[PDB]
Amino acid sequence: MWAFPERFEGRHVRLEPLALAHLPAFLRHYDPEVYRFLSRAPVAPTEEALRAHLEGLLGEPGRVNWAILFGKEVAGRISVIAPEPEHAKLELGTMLFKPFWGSPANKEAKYLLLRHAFEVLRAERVQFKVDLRNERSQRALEALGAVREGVLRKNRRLPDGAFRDDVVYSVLKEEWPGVKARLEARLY
Amino acid sequence: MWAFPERFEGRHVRLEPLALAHLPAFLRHYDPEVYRFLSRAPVAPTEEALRAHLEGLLGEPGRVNWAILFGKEVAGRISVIAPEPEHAKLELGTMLFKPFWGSPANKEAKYLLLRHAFEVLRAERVQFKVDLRNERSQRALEALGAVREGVLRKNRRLPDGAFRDDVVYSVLKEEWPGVKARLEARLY
Repeated sequence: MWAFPERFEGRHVRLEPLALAHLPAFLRHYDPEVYRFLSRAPVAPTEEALRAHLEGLLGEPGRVNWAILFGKEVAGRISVIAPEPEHAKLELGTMLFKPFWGSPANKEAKYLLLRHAFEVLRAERVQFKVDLRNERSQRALEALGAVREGVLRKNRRLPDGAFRDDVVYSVLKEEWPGVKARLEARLY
Repeated sequence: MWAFPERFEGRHVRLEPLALAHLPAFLRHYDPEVYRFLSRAPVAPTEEALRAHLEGLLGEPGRVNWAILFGKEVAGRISVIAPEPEHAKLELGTMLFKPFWGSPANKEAKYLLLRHAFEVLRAERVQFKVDLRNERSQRALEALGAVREGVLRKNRRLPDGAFRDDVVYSVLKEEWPGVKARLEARLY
């Protein structure tokens, strides 16, 4: 099993261990539109539900959550999914509030981990899964350098009961020099 | 709940719990061209290597194996991988000895589990992961009814360090009626 840093630093945002202390943020920054294109959505528009949300995220083995901090506020959060050492691969899922879409808070969130994955963890693959209904993340990831392999029809189930069409993305190791390159010039 | 019978009677082949006693068959038709583009492949043409191979299949987390009996003799084997009743989906891995390629055995072998999944298990998804290099199996799933969703670049690492490009195929619950008619045609 690999080791993931607790806190990160950049020029726009800084990551840190996602704890229940950031609960108040998710409370005020609540919107049924932000939690409708994710594999895991809250139970109800209440503190009790949102509280159990973070508890579950920090519950599933292998996943390490982080709180995206765009300065003094909380843009959102990001974590790693299905960390597979033997296969030298992993997954990354970003989630930023509506009032934070378009800001580099999402660009660095990935950049920070992508750098720790390939350069440090010596990863060979980093896939991303976004709902086919959410063109937002799609436009972003595709404008990030990731390759849109395809879409897994009804790959997973939605918190509401329906089925989700996960669009699989990915960034090979030899593709890092490019992605990182464009980002350093896209952010810095 | 989800369950997999031990017997599957067919007009061509019959499936049964893949036991270790079915070893004399694999060692009888061991061909490098078979276990070439497969995640599961012995280390050498010996009864000792195959022994650690069979046990590996029957000892995989929630994986059921079956022996494709074609004409009072083993023609190959089929199994269900990643049985995830949660999202109502599952994978199907198949393989047959070279001296058997061209027989309805392979087609019917899947047909039995395909219907038992959609009709019985009321499944919603059934994906098939084949090697990008293994073009033979690819064209085989084309006539079956599987849809080409995409190819996972270096999804998994082979026991030799070589990365494999697993191609993703699948059949929706609404596509069964069509696929079933595609099999019963050549099979019957």
